[PDB]
Amino acid sequence: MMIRGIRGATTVERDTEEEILQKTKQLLEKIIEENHTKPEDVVQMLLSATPDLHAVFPAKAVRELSGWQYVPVTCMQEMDVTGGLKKKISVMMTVQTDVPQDQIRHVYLEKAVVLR
Amino acid sequence: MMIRGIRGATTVERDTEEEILQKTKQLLEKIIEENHTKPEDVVQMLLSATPDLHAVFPAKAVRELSGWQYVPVTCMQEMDVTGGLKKKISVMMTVQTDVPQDQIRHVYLEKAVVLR
Amino acid sequence: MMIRGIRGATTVERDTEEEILQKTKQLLEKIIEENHTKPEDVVQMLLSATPDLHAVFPAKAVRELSGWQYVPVTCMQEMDVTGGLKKKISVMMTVQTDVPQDQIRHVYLEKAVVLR
Repeated sequence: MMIRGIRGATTVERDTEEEILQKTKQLLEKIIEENHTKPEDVVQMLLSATPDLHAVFPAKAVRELSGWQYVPVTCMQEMDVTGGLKKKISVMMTVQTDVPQDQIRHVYLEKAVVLR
Repeated sequence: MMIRGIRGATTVERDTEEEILQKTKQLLEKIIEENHTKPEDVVQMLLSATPDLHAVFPAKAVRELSGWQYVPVTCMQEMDVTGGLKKKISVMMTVQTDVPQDQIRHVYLEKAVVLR
Repeated sequence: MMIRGIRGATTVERDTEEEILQKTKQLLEKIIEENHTKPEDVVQMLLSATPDLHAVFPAKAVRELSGWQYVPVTCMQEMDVTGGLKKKISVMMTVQTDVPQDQIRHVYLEKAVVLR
């Protein structure tokens, strides 16, 4: 019985609830489809954003997913490193899976493509 | 063998070591009793606070619990979203348990009741 | 099948990429050797720094380790408590192991020695 973390990241152009929820939602849908993740297999989820996003808690996008209301999620503030990717939201999803570490499909979207 | 995250949250009226330790302690006692959590089953713990609390590390309350000295705990700063719940402390306890996701008893106290 | 978190912490004298990468690297090498940690057993890793470090993402040190490219890592900002240890970087490594909680070797280096 193994537990694995699945990373993910994306960026928004403007700090607005609308775009934040849309792209956070898109990121999670990509992770879920790429890894075939069932909500019950998920231990917890950690969402984070750089200190320039204040419009809404990215976790709000999880409400539009099907069957994820029982997945515990908390939202943290990412480290502010001078010169780093701005307006970025990250995902650290902990899931149960027998799929090898080297095979986990981590998702990097938008301007966060320069990290993957 | 499954691992589950248990969420929790509370708020303090004033930024003081005394009230922070008291309510953080009360929150953890509620989580522990509601979920029947033994310290040895706990993988790790993540404590967080909004950027308006600076009086003390909430982790200091763990010292008054019985048999929890070996549980790894780190304290993070929560995301600052305009209009969110102020003076809030959160808990993301990762524990070992066969109890189904839909049955985990997440604890929301004080002004954090508006989230549960 | 049990999952355990291994804590760690250190401090840097100056906010520079060079010293940050060196000491973060030294910290992880100490944790890995003290606990005999294989990269494949690691679920995920959480790196954090106090709000006074901006020179680089501590995760950059992981690139010099052997066989750790598939270990998911995210970097968070630690809670700013007045009077706390400044210029500190922490580690919350989640690993698979049958070694008892009371036996896990948590690593505290540099000025972070006052915490262990």
